[PDB]
Amino acid sequence: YKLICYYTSWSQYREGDGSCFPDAIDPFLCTHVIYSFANISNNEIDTWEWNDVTLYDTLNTLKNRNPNLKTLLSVGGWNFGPQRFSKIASKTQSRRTFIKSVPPFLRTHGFDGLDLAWLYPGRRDKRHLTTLVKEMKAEFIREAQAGTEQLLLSAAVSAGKIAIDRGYDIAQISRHLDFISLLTYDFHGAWRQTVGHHSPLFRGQEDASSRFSNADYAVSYMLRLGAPANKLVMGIPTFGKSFTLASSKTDVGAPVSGPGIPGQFTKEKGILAYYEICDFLQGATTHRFRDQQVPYATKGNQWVAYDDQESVKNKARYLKNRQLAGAMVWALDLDDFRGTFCGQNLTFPLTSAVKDVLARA
Ligand SMILES: *[C@@H]1O[C@H](CO)[C@@H](O[C@@H]2O[C@H](CO)[C@@H](O)[C@H](O)[C@H]2NC(C)=O)[C@H](O)[C@H]1NC(C)=O
Repeated sequence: YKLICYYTSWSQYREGDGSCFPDAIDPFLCTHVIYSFANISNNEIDTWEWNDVTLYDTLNTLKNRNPNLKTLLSVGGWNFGPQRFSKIASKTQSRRTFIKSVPPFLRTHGFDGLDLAWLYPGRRDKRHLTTLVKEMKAEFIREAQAGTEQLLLSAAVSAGKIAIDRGYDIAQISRHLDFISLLTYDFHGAWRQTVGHHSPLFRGQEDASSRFSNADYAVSYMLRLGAPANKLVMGIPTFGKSFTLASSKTDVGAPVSGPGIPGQFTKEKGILAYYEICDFLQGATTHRFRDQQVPYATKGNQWVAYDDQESVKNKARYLKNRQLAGAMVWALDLDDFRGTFCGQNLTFPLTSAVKDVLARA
């Protein structure tokens, strides 16, 4: 059982305790850590922050304590135009150039693999996505000839029925990637003038206009399209989505007037880090969609949908009963990495909850 954990660069700039560096990652916690979003320039992989080579270095030193730990660099991200990916993948010259530039970048900075986070390819991109992965992997194989451990290749895919069918030839890329991370946590977000939970586990017999909007359907589905379970990794959130209530309605379907107010540390409407939620929770009313197995809090005119140790251990058992390759946790830096915000004196509480479940049978 794999536990792939993302670490975002931009989490270093956060003020107060919010600040986080590779520096603060428990080396034995995850099996795979991923540095979040490298860039591409002149059709070549490349850095993003002014200090990535230092942080890269910082992260890969963890491997000196846990020789089994593995690391990867992710490409793309949300602040990276898909157009950009698209343009690079459509021209066999741009693509082959980008590709041939990856292995040496990684070898240089100590990485064991590359992670493609092309955030949402379109109908006109399937054909090339399949290529990129193919050739990319063909390169990675041609280079192990150099007498060094073959590089890993993974992709972060969406979990939206329509998004998938639109730009993913799962059947194909499934035999080239080393593993696939399903983004099972973006089944909502304010552009729905109503409240709702973004990372539910089950459809929950009560509302289906979004039957295909839950981890369960997402997995059943990928499996049918052809992706073997031993390469599928379920994504688990470590943040929560927030909305500003438009009325005194808290119950299912309440009207929303816009996203939630920013967190004292993550400063960003719509989102809250777990350790911020921990602070939010005091004086909040906690409820739980029993049907879907996930909680949600409420305070004043703030409605927050999030995952707690329970819901998280819950999903963890799920991937297990479906015999998947493992779990994926978005944002090590959004969890309580200091272990000083959420009651219990435990560091990385959520990520740990998953690890303990997977650690069993
Ligand atoms: C990622 O690399 C791209 C491409 O080199 C950078 O985008 C360039 O921005 C430069 C300088 O800011 C502009 O003059 C070019 O017009 C941009 N080209 C494109 C395709 O946008 C981008 O700034 C880099 N991003 C980071 C974070 O380093």
